Amino acid sequence: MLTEFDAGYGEQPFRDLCANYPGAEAYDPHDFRIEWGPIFHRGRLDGSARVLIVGQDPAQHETIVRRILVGTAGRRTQGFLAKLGIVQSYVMVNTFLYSVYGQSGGSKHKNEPGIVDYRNKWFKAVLGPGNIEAVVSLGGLADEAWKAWLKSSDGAAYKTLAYQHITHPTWPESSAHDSATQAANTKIMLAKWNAALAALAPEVKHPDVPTTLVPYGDAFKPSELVDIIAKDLPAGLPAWMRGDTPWAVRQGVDAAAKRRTIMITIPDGVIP
Amino acid sequence: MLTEFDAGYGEQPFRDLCANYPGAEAYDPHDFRIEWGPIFHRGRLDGSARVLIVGQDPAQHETIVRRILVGTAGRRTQGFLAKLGIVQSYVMVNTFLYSVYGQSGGSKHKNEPGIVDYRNKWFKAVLGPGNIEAVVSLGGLADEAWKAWLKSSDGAAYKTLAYQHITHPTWPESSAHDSATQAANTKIMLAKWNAALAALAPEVKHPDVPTTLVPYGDAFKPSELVDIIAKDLPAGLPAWMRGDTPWAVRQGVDAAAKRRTIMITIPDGVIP
Ligand SMILES: O=c1[nH]c(=O)c2nc[nH]c2[nH]1
Ligand SMILES: O=c1[nH]c(=O)c2nc[nH]c2[nH]1
Repeated sequence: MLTEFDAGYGEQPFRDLCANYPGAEAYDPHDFRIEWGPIFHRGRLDGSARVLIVGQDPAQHETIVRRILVGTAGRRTQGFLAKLGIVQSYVMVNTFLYSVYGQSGGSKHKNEPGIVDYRNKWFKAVLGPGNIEAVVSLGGLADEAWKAWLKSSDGAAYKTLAYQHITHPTWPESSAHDSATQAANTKIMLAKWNAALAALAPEVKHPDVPTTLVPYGDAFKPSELVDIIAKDLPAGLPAWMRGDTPWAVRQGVDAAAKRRTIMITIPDGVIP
Repeated sequence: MLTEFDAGYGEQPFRDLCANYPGAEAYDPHDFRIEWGPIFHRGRLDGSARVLIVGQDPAQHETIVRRILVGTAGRRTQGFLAKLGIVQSYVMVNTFLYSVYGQSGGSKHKNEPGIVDYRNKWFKAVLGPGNIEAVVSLGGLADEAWKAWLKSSDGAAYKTLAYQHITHPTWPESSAHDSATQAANTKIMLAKWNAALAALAPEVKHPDVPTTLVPYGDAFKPSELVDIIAKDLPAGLPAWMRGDTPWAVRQGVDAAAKRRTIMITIPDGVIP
C-alpha cells in the first residue's frame, strides 16, 4: 500500500537555490513564460543519481506537476535510460528555468549571465557528490549549456566525464506535421540514439538493473515509452499525472488568452 | 529578493504518513474526489505552530497548489488568525483528505475507520511537540472530527486544550445566492467569529506579532482578507497563486465532464 514520492528541496544547497532564483531580471518576461514560476528538476538529489540529463525548457504538464520532463518528451527519455539499466538513479535539469515563449525564441537569450550562472550552480550541486558517471544533453541548447559549463572553473573537472549529445526527443513532431515525414525523421533519431547508447553502456557501471543493450527499431515501441516513476512526483499527486495519456493543454481564442490558461483533464477511466 | 517556501514532508513522521495514505478502501470513490489525490496540510510542521486549524475538505485551488485552504476560505481564515497576532505560526488540516463530490451526501462517511484513524495520526503528529495552544474547527464536520479525536486514547489528553468551533468561512455564499441574504448571513457569521476571538485572545499567548484584538464589523473589510504567505507554498509557485484573485474553477458541458476538468487562468496584469 506504499507509494513513493519526492520530498523536494529541504536539504542544502538546494534549499537556498530554490529561495534565490532568477526572475524577470535574467529571463525576459516576453520571451519566457516566467508567469508560471520556475520548475527546477526531476530525479534524485540525495546523491544516488548515476546519469545527469540536461533538457531544454519545460511545457504545460511540467507547469502542473512542478517537476521537469513529465510529458511525452519525458516518457521517451525514461525509455532511453531504461535501456542503460537506469530506472530511478538519475537527475534531470533544464537549460532554462522557465519555458520559452516563442517563436522558439530560446537561443535569443542563451548568453544572459543571470541565466547561465544560475544553471551552473545547479550543475555544481548535482555533480558535487561525484557519483555521476554519464551525462546526456537533449537538443542543441542543452549541448551548448554543458559545453559552456566545462569551460568554467567549477566545471573544468568534468571534461573527462562520459558525455553524449543526442537529438531532442520531440524533434520528429517539431520538424514536420505529415505523419510520413515525422516517421522518417523518427527513424533517423532512433538510429542516432543507438549510437549514443553504445557509447554510454560501458561507462554506466552502476545501473539500477544490469541490462544487455537492446537497440531501437525504426519507430518507438510502447515498451520503450516508460511512465515517470512515483518517486519523482510530489506527495499526493495521482497516478494518472504520471501515466501514458496526456492531460494538460493551453487553451485560448488568441495568443494572449492561450498564454494565460492551462486546462487540466483527467484521462478517461480514472473516475468510475 | 529572498522568497520563502514550504519544503514539504521530508521529515518524519510526516514522510511515512504521505507514503501510506488511504484511497478507495476508506474514501468512497464516488462520494469523494479521490481522482485528484490527497492534499495533506498547510502551515508549519517544524513545531513552531501555535494554532491548529481543522478545515472540512479541499477545493479546486487546493488541488493545484497542493496545500489546503488557499482559496477564498483560506484568505478569510488568514485574516482571522491575523487578529490574534498569528502571521505564520499555524498548522492546518482538513477533515477529509479529499474533496467530497456534491454533496449530497457529504457526511455519509464521517465515521469510517479508514478515514478517522488516518486523520487522528495527523492530529497526534502536529500536537506531539506540545506547542499548540488553541484549536479552531471550521464547520460542523470539522467540529465532530476534533470531538472524535478527544474520544480516542491518544487524544483524551487534549480535552483541556482551548478550542473553538466557528462557522465554515464559505458558509454565507453556500447558503444563498442573493447578495442580500449573503450579506445578512455574513453579519451572523462575523458575530460568531467575534465571539470566538474573544475566547481565544487570552489563550494565544505566543503571537508572531503582539496585536490588540479588533472585532469584525457587519461585513469583511479588505484588510481582514489576508493573502496566503510564500512560506506556505511549494518551491517555485508564482506569487499570483497566493493572490487575492481567483484563478481556478471546475468547468464542463455536463456533470461527468465538469468532474474531470480544472481550468487555471492567470489573473490580468501578471503578463506584461
Ligand atoms: O522539461 C522539459 N524539458 C524539455 O527539454 C522538453 N521538451 C519538451 N517538453 C519538455 N519539458
Ligand atoms: O482546504 C480547504 N478546506 C476547506 O474546509 C474549504 N472550504 C472551501 N474551500 C476549502 N478548502
